[PDB]
Amino acid sequence: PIKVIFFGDSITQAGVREGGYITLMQEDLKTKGMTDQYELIGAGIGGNKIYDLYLRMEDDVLSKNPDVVVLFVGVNDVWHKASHGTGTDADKFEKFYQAVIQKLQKQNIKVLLCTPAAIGEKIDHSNEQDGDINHYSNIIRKLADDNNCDLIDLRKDFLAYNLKNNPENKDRGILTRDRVHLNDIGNRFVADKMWSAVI
Amino acid sequence: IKVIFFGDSITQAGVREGGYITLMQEDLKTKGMTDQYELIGAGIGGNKIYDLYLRMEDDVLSKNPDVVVLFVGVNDVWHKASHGTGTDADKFEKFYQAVIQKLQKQNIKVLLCTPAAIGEKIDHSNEQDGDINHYSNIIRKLADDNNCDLIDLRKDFLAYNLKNNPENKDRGILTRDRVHLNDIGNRFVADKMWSAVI
Amino acid sequence: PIKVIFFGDSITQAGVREGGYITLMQEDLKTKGMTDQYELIGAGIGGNKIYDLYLRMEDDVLSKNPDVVVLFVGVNDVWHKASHGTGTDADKFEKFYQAVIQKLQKQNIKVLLCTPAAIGEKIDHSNEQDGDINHYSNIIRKLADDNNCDLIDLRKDFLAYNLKNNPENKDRGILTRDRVHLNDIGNRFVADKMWSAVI
Amino acid sequence: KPIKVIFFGDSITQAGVREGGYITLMQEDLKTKGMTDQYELIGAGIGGNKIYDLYLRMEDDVLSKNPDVVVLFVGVNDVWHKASHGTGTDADKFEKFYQAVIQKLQKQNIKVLLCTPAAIGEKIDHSNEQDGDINHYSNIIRKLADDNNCDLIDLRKDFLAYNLKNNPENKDRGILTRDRVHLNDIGNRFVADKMWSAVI
Repeated sequence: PIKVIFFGDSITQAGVREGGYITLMQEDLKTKGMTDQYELIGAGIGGNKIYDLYLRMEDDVLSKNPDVVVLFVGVNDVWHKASHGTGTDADKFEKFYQAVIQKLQKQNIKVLLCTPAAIGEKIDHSNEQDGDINHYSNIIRKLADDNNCDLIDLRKDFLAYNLKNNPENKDRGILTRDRVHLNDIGNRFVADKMWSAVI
Repeated sequence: IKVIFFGDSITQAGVREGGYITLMQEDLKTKGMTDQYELIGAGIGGNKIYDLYLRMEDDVLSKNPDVVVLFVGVNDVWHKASHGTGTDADKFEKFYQAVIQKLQKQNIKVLLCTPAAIGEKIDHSNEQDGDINHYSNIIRKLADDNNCDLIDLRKDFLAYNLKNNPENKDRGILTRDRVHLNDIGNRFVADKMWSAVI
Repeated sequence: PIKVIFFGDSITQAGVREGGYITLMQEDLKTKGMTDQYELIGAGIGGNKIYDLYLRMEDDVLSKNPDVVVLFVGVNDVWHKASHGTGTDADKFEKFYQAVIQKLQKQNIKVLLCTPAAIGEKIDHSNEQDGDINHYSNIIRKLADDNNCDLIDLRKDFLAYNLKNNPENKDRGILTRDRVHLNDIGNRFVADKMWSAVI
Repeated sequence: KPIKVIFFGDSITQAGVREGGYITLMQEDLKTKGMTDQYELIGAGIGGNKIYDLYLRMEDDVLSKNPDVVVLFVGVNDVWHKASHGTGTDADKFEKFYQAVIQKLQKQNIKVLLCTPAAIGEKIDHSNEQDGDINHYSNIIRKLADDNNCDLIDLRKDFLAYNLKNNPENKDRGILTRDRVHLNDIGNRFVADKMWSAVI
């Protein structure tokens, strides 16, 4: 069975609980009789930034000899500039990110890259940190091309879904519960986009 | 004519692309009717009757609707098995009465839905058919007691599955879930609401 | 004399008291000079579920070398799901029931299978656990067919009798004293259906 | 001629023979130690198993394998399943079947060790939803050890004490478990060490 590890933050940590996006994917395998073809594992820790991934990467990922690692990190590297003054510089973000990919590919792991979903679901580019979120999504998109990795563009997916389903321009409640972390519908949404890119 | 659908994740997802409210709104557009009816969803995932009671002022009364459709009950049954946090039958009826009474005091036309399903099997072998049926019987008594039109989605779901679920599947006819609607299920409930409300 | 053991629960435990369904069967035989053609034994224990039957079936059934065993179990497997949270999983209920049947047939005992009577006598399918009682009935019906055991469809019989004689839609007092255990009329009814299937 | 040790239990023991699982870790510690001749370690775990389940498959999966030492690691599901499916095991019937199982083992002169359940949630202030039954069924397991002259692997006590020292943020998972019930890497390694000290 192809061993897939999701490596990331709280979205990913909460992804293995009930109704989390990884759990939903596991159940889809069960009902589609494909449990023998894939093992999905979550390796997420709340508040993780890209350098945190680099620090725990040997124990939590490489030691498990996965076939596929999906990188779902970036949101905190921006968010924490406003919340704690401890976000990640844009140049070092790309540096740490690239070094994480080069270690994964050196193990012949297939790596996929996720852009951050959201900090606020408002549709008029008025969420306080939309600008860094788009900027760091751009970095991730360049990294995907530079390293020949498939891209899972949740930033793009979340924006497009919100234009179709947020007529009253709410800041949360569409795919997020609190502007960042997912609700039920958002967990199912992300599961679909992961399934398409991975299964 | 301001209509508010007050209830569940079924209603919350009803205002998304493909959900039953969105579809009714497209039908209004098609029929050149959009200035005759303003359809609004006030659904929240996981809500039981007492959750509607707590928020009905900020979310319904203060919007001054002309029409409120109550679409609640499935969680009141379901959460007995999934969390041990369902609603006792007698306090279900009591809260439901309180909600109806508060709306009608504002001269709001209130309409009542039975719960659709927890499992689409046709031989009454879904684990919670019993409470679903009993809580529909409560909702039916209330519509009568308070002269409210009944949208008997439970009745409608059972009749449809009897006709279109030959393999006796627990999901995939009108539900994706045993509980939540698929695209066909949203079109079906859109039709039942339309007939009752428009 | 053909040795018949009723292997079950509380209904079969009370079945051998005065007025219980097994006592009525014994009386009927003596009232027709037949108390020599059949020895009717009650092996019921209140609270028993299918795995309880399995645990004791050698000391209470197999070693008694009966010709006929009537299995009358399952109501607690469903009922205890809500009263104590200790019901029986449907798949393990089928498996234990199958293992019990197979051990009887191995000794060439003749096996008859009873569906659970009721948890509540309301006629509009609005008893709290009608759904599981019906689902577990279907499991018993299937096991009866798979293993060529005659069926005593007490669930069917009770439903129709109540459809007929419970116009006011009461949850008890028709064939049960308290939704589950039998009143006099219920014991007489069950004794009648056991007799047609077993004698 | 090596001592056969079968671990008889649930998902924790089933997952225990995968890489990094607590049994697999224990086997390497025998290789690394050239002690493979002293003990063979077998896992008979099955996800979801409750005490009556073990009783059902006891002849095919344990007794017919003629072991010398059987480690019973069961209980968490007999408690957990009350909340997640309404299909736990009653306290009194939990003891009946547990006693039944121990007796069949000792009737074949097998050495039997009993583990208390580890945890359903790692919160350190007794606020996990089912701490009450876990603690009460742990008390039944301890009584059964003493009644049957079996050694006790008190994983419950062990997990509690560890969390008091390594769980300062009072999280419900992520210390020795990954999801409140099943082990993480560190927890597997922790139970390996706890088993070892009892079974060696």
